[PDB]
Amino acid sequence: TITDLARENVRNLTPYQGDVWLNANEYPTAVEFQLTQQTLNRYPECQPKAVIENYAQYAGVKPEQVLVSRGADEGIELLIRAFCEPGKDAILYCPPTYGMYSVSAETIGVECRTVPTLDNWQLDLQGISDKLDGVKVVYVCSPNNPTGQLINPQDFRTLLELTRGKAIVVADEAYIEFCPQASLAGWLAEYPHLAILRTLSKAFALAGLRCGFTLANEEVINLLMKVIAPYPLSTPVADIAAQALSPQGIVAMRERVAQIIAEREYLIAALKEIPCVEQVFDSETNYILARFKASSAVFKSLWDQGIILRDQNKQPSLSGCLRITVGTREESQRVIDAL
Amino acid sequence: TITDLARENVRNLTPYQGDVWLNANEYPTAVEFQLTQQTLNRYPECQPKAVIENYAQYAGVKPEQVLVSRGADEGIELLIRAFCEPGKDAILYCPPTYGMYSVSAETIGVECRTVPTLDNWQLDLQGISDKLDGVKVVYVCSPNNPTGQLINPQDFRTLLELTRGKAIVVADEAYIEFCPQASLAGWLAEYPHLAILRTLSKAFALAGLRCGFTLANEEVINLLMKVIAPYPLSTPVADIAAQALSPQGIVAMRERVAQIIAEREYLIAALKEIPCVEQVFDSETNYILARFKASSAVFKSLWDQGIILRDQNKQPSLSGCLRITVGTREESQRVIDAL
Ligand SMILES: Cc1ncc(COP(=O)(O)O)c(CN[C@H](COP(=O)(O)O)Cc2c[nH]cn2)c1O
Ligand SMILES: Cc1ncc(COP(=O)(O)O)c(CN[C@H](COP(=O)(O)O)Cc2c[nH]cn2)c1O
Repeated sequence: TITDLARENVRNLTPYQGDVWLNANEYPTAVEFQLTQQTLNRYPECQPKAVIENYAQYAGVKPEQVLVSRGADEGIELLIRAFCEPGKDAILYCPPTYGMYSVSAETIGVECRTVPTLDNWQLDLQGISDKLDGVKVVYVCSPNNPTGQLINPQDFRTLLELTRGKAIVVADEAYIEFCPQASLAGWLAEYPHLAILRTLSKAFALAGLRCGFTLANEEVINLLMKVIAPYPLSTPVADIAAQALSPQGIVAMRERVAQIIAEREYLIAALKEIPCVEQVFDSETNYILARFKASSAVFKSLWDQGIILRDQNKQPSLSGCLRITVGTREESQRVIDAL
Repeated sequence: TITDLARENVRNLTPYQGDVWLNANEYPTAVEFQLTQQTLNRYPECQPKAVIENYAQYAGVKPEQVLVSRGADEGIELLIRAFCEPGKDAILYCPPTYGMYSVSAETIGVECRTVPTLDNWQLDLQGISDKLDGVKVVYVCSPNNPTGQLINPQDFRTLLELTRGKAIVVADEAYIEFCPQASLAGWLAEYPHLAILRTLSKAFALAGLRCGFTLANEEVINLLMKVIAPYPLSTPVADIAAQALSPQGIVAMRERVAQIIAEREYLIAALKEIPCVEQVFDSETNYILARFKASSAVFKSLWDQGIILRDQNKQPSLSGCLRITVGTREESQRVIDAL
């Protein structure tokens, strides 16, 4: 059959998996943009100059240290495509974390080496140290998804020393806008093998744009340029993204972050008071992890009411946990009341 | 160095390569669209229902036989990602043809098997027959880029019989809007291993949208779904594409094709009269291949005047040839006068 012609790994593959939507870490409200460049008949630039410069300014890096792609999801893939030789090289991640690291590698055909984090979700530096042989890329989400906490800077120094001249360390900063001070963007000067993933999908409130970035040293960006599609970004996206990255746009973004942090603090306080809520974990992001008694029963009940959360009950060490995206005060009340 | 960590194939890799732009087969004039869906904060559907249904209607296929991607360029990559096992399987194309077939395979790490076409750019069926061992995907551009002619249907039947239960045959119909009658979309019923690439980049005049499609049998589309990025299309693109694919939009498209065919016929007639023009090849597309005496001298001279063409002097059997995209009457005159 046609299926018999497909690659084995593709044949046997784990495909990525009135109501309130608090399940995908998206900003709760739509920010409106309108096209300004009516030049759709022509092919766009590979890397739109306006987008790259506005973002370098914002991130505080040089334009030659930025690469724009279709979301950080593409950034994850590109790194594996340029550095990992399928069948020979490996990827290394630390669960429970973002699922696309393993999906991309499994789709491409690269080995996944896993070293679960410690009980407080911090890095198991000795274990990582023990499994670095044959690893080309290490992914670390900080702040982590789904747990919500930052990785100790001291441990990040250790990981970078361990991988020097052996692997690329990628810090996934998809939610870094919520705790700006914690960004590793300033470490690029000290570490050549450091890469950072950014996105406009969360704090920026532009998930539907599919626009992300990779911050790295020129040598790494240059290698990534050789594996990326010729015109990865559409003109309507590059147009709206440069608009969102204008000074006034950066100011509006910061105001959305502020409003989310305030709503997050309210939500955490209110949930601690709840009986079925055994534990609410602190977060430096736009989502909250919480352990419930009979979480599946609660998940279902809310689901049946039109309140959509993200079950994490199957993730390593997250049994009983549900991830709640922070939305509006009205949506927070709905969850509280429903709980 | 960082470079030493990159894959060998990536290290040694061929990276894709007042004035008049007649060099990229883009429609000469911009057709204006405006966003209608202000929902950018949320993630879009993996495969926008409106885009898929409007295109299935247009192409005359079932929605389950369509897959939308970031241009036909992504369609080329996906097929290799799902069917070719790097280091083990091969791809087969027939030069001189579109360059992305070999670039994608070389980037991914898959072998390229080449069987040059015959002197009239038709398929060398005996040669293909001789090199099918270990090939999973065969690409055939029809009408071909850069030559402009259609592949004999009789020979396509032969290729499909040769590959039955051995490989996927992909017909690249990027320029099929110029010769609709010649589409193989109706053969899907007879051949399970047949895949067709479509795009909105040429006749549709929407290259800046980066929107393409893959027509195939449900079983093939289902396999492709397992290797594609979770949200391959942005909301602004899916919005403008469904607009362009509305009945009235299909009517406007056909009017652009008509205007290009008329301008193409004028351009061919006028160039035959020119001294340095040794031969002008017939085309069923929006570009014309022509052999010039001292083509590089002519290419440069025009280039220095602000008239940008596409040199093909390096392609197998195309020495002396330059590809001219059909634009407006004013642009045709510029080339004629300048010649
Ligand atoms: C930790 C982390 N890293 C990267 C991304 C990618 O976002 P882009 O939109 O820029 O590609 C995300 C975002 N991931 C989410 C939400 O988390 P989850 O519920 O899947 O764990 C949305 C998404 C995009 N592709 C798959 N899922 C991120 O959280
Ligand atoms: C024969 C053929 N097949 C596919 C495509 C892809 O178009 P998408 O925009 O839908 O990805 C093209 C278009 N290719 C061109 C122009 O031809 P050339 O001058 O490169 O030979 C533009 C392009 C897009 N990516 C690389 N080049 C096509 O001609």
